Amino acid sequence: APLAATASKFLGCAYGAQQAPGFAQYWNKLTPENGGKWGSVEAVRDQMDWSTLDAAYRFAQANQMPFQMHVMVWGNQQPEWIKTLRPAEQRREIEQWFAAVAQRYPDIALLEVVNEPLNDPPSKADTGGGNYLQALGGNGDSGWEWVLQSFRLARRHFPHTKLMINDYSITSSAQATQKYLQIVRLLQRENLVDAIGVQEHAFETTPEVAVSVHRDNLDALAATGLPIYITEFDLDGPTDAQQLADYKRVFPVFWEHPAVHGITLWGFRPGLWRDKEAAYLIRADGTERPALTWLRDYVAAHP
Ligand SMILES: [Ca+2]
Repeated sequence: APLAATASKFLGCAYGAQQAPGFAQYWNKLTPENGGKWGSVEAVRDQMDWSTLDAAYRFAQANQMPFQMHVMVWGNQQPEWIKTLRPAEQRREIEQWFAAVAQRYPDIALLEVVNEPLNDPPSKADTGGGNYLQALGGNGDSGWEWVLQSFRLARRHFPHTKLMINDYSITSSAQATQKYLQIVRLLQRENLVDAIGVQEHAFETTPEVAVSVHRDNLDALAATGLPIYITEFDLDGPTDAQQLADYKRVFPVFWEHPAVHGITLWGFRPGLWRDKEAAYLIRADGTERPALTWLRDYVAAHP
């Protein structure tokens, strides 16, 4: 049985080939790690490779776990062919991408419309950069026109789907939280956003900023009345002990927050994004690390 089986909020994980073994025995919600990024689906213009995204969606439905679509608009892993197209043609391609996802996947629990607006807008012309910011109106009058246009498109094409914004390095500072909330404020003028996501990777939760500051900033995000999701949680494990200590220090602050409606770990087996930093909770030999032993007991004790 998954760790959060009897909890009031989900505990999910990034799903993909290396995260697949025993997945449903641990987690009760998923996000496709890479297959839902536009560059993964439409690497070649007007031919859609849905295989990896289908795999994640099929698995989620078969195990009756909520599916978070990751991700519609982002500044990495976007198609290469779109970069040099005129803004009018880029926009038509974006709209087609939105309509295609909406048609194929009607049971999306949370649609991540824009990821990393404060950190990685689709304004670069490098590998996977997209370079389509101006197709969505660029900064515009508010400074975040492109975000507004992305969520407007999401509302139009996904009329019954919960819409989420996602970003990193938010709760680590009041200034970043206030910046992020300006975007949320602009979105709420047209009631365009339903959920607030913060990634909370290991680099976001280091101890030089106290967890109480993270909690205060969670309160600030919660003041919007919108549900909060922790979307891409990981903690490094150069030693088992450091990982265990960090899990004890950091995880409860997010898990116990009343506005947090779910946490998704960004992988749990080797091959996850922060493999080099040993953020995995299960070793190469299949054995559970002390942080995971603790996590199961902690989650069971906190429904
Ligand atoms: Ca197309």
